[PDB]
Amino acid sequence: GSHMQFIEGKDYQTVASAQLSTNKDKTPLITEFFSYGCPWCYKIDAPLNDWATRMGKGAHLERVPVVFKPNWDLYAKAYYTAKTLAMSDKMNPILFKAIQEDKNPLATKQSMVDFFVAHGVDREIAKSAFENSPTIDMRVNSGMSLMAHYQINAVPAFVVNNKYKTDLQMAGSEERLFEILNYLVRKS
Repeated sequence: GSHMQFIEGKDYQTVASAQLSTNKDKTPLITEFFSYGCPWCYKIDAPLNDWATRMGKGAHLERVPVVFKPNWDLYAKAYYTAKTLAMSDKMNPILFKAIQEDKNPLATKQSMVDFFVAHGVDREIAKSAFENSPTIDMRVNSGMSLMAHYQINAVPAFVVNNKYKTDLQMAGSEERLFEILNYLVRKS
């Protein structure tokens, strides 16, 4: 009578499951591969946060920054640092705006340190994060390895419950993207 209308191969695809250690208070898990440097990541970020808020316990959104372009390595470190400080909800829109709207590339370690300090972060925490943290470097790399495992080569992209992927290109619009994500969080 009625037929499924979330179409595998068009709206989403299945991926090979990665070997994960996911905390169950992070389930259903939505992983967004993104960068501050991506205009499409920027466009959808605030609606995505709103959608995530409206999902409440129905979803746990985790972001994974990617390195595709000059300066994106530092943008990734900025994400990990802000997250560590529990400041990524505050800093995500600030960083997006600086890079995308003010065309401030924040292209040096120094410029990033200063930017973080201007927004209330301790100078040494930010300096040491950018200049001497193998821990943060390893997270940047591990995010990129994950992205490759999922056969993702464009952002924004989403992997839901370590099994289904979608992106704005597949969805075709922000509204369809969130309909797709609402569907996927419930699968398998």
